[PDB]
Amino acid sequence: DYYHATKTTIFNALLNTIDLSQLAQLDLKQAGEEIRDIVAELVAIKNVSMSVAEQEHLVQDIINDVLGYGPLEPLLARDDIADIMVNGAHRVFIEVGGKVQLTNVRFRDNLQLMNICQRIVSQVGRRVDESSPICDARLPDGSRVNVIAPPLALDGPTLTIRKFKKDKLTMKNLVEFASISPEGARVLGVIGACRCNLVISGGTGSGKTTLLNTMTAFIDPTERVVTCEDAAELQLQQPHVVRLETRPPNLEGSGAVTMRDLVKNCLRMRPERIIVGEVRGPEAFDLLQAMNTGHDGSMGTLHANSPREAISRIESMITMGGYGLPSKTIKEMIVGSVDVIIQAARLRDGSRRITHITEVVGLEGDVIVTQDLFVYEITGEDEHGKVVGKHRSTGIARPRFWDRARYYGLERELAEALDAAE
Amino acid sequence: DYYHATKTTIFNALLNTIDLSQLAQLDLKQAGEEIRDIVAELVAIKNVSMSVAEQEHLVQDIINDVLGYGPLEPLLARDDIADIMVNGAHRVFIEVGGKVQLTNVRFRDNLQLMNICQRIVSQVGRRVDESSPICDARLPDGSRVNVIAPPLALDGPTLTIRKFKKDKLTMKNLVEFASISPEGARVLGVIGACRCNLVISGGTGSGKTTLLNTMTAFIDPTERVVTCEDAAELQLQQPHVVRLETRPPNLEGSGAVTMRDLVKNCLRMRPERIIVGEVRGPEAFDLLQAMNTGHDGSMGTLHANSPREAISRIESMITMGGYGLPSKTIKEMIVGSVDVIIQAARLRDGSRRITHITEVVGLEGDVIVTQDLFVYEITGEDEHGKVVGKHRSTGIARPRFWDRARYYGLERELAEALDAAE
Amino acid sequence: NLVEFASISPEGARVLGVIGACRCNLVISGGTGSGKTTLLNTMTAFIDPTERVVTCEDAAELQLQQPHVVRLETRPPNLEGSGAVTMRDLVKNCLRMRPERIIVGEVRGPEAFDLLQAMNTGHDGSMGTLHANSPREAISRIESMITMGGYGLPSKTIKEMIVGSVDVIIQAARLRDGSRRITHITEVVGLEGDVIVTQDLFVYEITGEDEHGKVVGKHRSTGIARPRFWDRARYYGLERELAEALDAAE
Ligand SMILES: Nc1ncnc2c1ncn2[C@@H]1O[C@H](COP(=O)(O)OP(=O)(O)OP(=O)(O)O)[C@@H](O)[C@H]1O
Ligand SMILES: Nc1ncnc2c1ncn2[C@@H]1O[C@H](COP(=O)(O)OP(=O)(O)O)[C@@H](O)[C@H]1O
Ligand SMILES: Nc1ncnc2c1ncn2[C@@H]1O[C@H](COP(=O)(O)OP(=O)(O)O)[C@@H](O)[C@H]1O
Ligand SMILES: [Mg+2]
Ligand SMILES: [Mg+2]
Ligand SMILES: [Mg+2]
Repeated sequence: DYYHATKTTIFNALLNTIDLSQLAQLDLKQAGEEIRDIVAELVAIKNVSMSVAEQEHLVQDIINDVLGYGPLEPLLARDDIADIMVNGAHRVFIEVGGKVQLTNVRFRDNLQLMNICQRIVSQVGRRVDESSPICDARLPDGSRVNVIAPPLALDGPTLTIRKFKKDKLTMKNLVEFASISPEGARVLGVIGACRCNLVISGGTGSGKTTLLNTMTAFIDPTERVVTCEDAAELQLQQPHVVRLETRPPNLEGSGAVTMRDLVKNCLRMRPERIIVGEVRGPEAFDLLQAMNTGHDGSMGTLHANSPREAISRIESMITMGGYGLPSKTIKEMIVGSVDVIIQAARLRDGSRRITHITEVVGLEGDVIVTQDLFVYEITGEDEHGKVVGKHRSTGIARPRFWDRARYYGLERELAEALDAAE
Repeated sequence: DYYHATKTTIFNALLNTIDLSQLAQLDLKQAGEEIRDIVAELVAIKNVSMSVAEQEHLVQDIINDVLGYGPLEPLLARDDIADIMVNGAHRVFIEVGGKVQLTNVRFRDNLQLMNICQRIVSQVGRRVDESSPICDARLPDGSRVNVIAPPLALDGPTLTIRKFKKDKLTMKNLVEFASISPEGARVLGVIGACRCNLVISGGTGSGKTTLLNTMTAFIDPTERVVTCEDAAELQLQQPHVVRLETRPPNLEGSGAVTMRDLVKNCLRMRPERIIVGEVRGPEAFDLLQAMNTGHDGSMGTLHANSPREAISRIESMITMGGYGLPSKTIKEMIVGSVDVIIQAARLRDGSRRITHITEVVGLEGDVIVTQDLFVYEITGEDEHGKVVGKHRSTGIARPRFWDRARYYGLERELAEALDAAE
Repeated sequence: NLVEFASISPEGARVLGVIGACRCNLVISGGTGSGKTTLLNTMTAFIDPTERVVTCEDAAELQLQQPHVVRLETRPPNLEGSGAVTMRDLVKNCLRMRPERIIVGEVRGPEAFDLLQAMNTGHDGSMGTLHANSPREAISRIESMITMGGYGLPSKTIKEMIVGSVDVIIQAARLRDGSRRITHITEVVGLEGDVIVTQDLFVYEITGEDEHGKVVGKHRSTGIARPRFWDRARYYGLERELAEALDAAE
């Protein structure tokens, strides 16, 4: 259509007609209004039979390309979308109703896509380029974006976006999805109420954050919880909750406040619980402190595929913190601090389930001893292809945290659930 | 030679007529359009007897030396040659028909060759010199260039070009070469379509990558595929494929993006199948994770002579990377993740055979149990062939992956091929 | 010349030729001055001329006869501690030059690991020189070097890798009277636990000294009918020579 040619011609000229440094210092509406005059002037020269609505659409497209996120803006806005995949300048896919399908949109050039990705990542403050070719981030709106640079992606820089979900799941939803048997839900309720230190371990996309949210839903409302995340993904209904959020290095690369700083400050604002949005770095150390140095009941979420692996990664993180503690000391601290290690994993069929509810019970010489209260045994593959399994207790009638249950009167509930779940 | 002598005489005058640095000052991508006239106009400026037929060849050679890649040009241009290899200004070998062969072509001097290689690599943007004698790059043409500088290669500058084979063997070709019997071909087809996890073991140059490509040929077009190759070798026809390639560490030991660093990201961009060009280290772990963390149907390739060798080697690779997982856990992960292992070997006769198609069923005593389905049996040795060509199905009705085959509706072909294998 | 100096019996020479042609991952071992470099050069003289061989030598010593050899030499940290192209980097690059055999001049440290990978990952027929007094001591040194590489490799993993990659070890020693002899031709046979089991196809046995003080000894075979690498010989049709040599040794 003549509209596309007119837009291309106007763009090829307005670049040298409007100074970028002037619009760069204005909000989206201000920049669009300023560029409206430039678009009108361009239309005046070599004018075409374009309607006012066509001019407005062209101005919106110019704003999206120069300042927005290019041909994605029409799609990103749409709510029907679940995921957006690009994997090349000339191809873009969308997930609708659980089915991926091609789209009619595309970028002018893979360099346009590259700079669009750079803009999107910069919105979080990270950098993607030939020296830093891979960038994963979670946007403030909550959607996740992963981009990879040409030096690795032979087909040009590749981009993927997964849009933030409006509604979170609750323990009832997990029970109905069979991610955890109802007795497992009861035991989780006991563990959450009884202020047992929690490390929800899992793998990528394995539902860790959802478990953390559902568990924190069990906290006594009176307690002063201090959420601490890299992004605003936790929603707590408790009345007294303080939500923090780290800030990464920006521009020159200063003003950053890492998770460790936030936790170390949390220690000095008398929080009943600390709920770390995710543990990746030395903060684990400062988190493990205040799991036992008061603030009992703090929770964290961690990326590991097995409770043994989770403990190993905690030890590795603490060691990398530079505190130079002996490995024996680190193991002792872990044993003394961590009480429960829930593990959420995704199975072959794609469903997500809580494979282990492990409980750290002691340190034997060199190895931490872990006794599992709930374990998920996979029977096999159903007729329909969906993996099928059953949760079962280990028969423990008095887990380590039993004492804490006695503190809150939940001893009977725990005893009932433990034996009834087998 | 008369032609070479005349060309050298003409070039001696041309270099003065058009300064050597003059072309560099001009746009090298289009400066040749000028020098071509200089040689064309008043051809034989030295008044050297020649003919138009030979004059055209002389002018083309002069242009190639001045602008092109000199004597290397036909080699690159010709399609018959897969690999070019230069050990110095004197000796240059090519690869054709699967065999190496010396060639009559040679360069005038080491400085000429060094300039040629510097130009060829710089076209990608990298630089090779005494400061950085080593150099590795991938050209836009789909080729890999490795260059070593004289300060290291005592014989002189060393160069190796590995071109991307345009035509990969189709499955019909493999059937024709008796590599796999038609029943084996159908079993492979069902396995590929049935979204079974593959590990294509093979011997040195036993055709692993070609087998992997012909296997990918079976993927449903709608499924997202994220190809992660050490070196671009695969060629997929699916509409929705994504190609990734690692980067070796710079000579300073920086900028490296190892395989695991790629597959870990592959986990995060919603793939349907992850395909690893060659699993050769701790990256295997991550792949196996993605093998069972959903994404079922991923296919990686490994170097080994027997399926048992391949699986033991995979355990070894997993235990690297400092992950420190128990061997029992590694075996459990492997049995739960991998489904089918295919072993292909190059026989003494010079041909290649898909020697094994086997299935993993479990440990049954901490020793992974491999149940072969298709075996290549050598009834004996031909006096001059030493090859028989017998592919036999072990029977074994209802292989472990039978249920998935039924789910996808390929049960008919699986039964028809596994049975009536001969 | 080596046969003339009785350093190896003709049967030993034939077995060595079999190993060289049969693409067995060799590791020449021997004390300093044992001529191990000379032995390595002679062994390379047996490689098939078509095969492409890349020579990564810390200092130029080898002189191959084949027509398709690429010679490489390391660099010291000339640039004030920088610019050091260590042997390990050279081998890592050689892995990307599609060579048939990688002939390391001498293995002194981390470069061993990658070399082993070369043997395990396609480049069969690779060779190398190691400074050692006994084949077992040589294997221990190789494991130690791999560990020194800094890779977080459990000792069991390194032992298994050595088992699966190496195929032959040749021991060359300078004897008391200043002569050179080849003492052992062993073949790593597997990891049967926490220790690497080893076979010995060819051995040298001393008996005493002559009237002039010269040590007296002779070579013999262990009678192993089929060495581990026997299958490789089948690949290149070297069964007959291997059997004949291992049988005629005694
Ligand atoms: N048990 C479950 N059943 C069904 N859907 C689930 C279940 N658990 C999680 N989900 C869905 O899967 C996604 C879970 O993502 P979640 O935020 O938990 O990931 P994460 O572990 O925080 O991720 P990452 O490790 O990549 O940062 C959401 O879409 C959630 O709706
Ligand atoms: N089954 C086969 N029969 C005949 N030739 C084959 C077969 N498989 C591979 N080849 C040839 O061997 C060459 C190497 O194959 P490829 O798999 O790319 O390397 P590698 O064997 O090292 O993985 C290819 O160019 C191909 O033509
Ligand atoms: N079998 C042998 N008999 C006699 N002299 C030998 C023998 N092997 C090596 N030499 C002599 O030893 C010298 C150095 O040996 P060399 O290969 O440098 O050992 P290394 O590599 O351990 O230093 C050579 O110059 C050679 O003349
Ligand atoms: Mg999360
Ligand atoms: Mg290959
Ligand atoms: Mg020496």
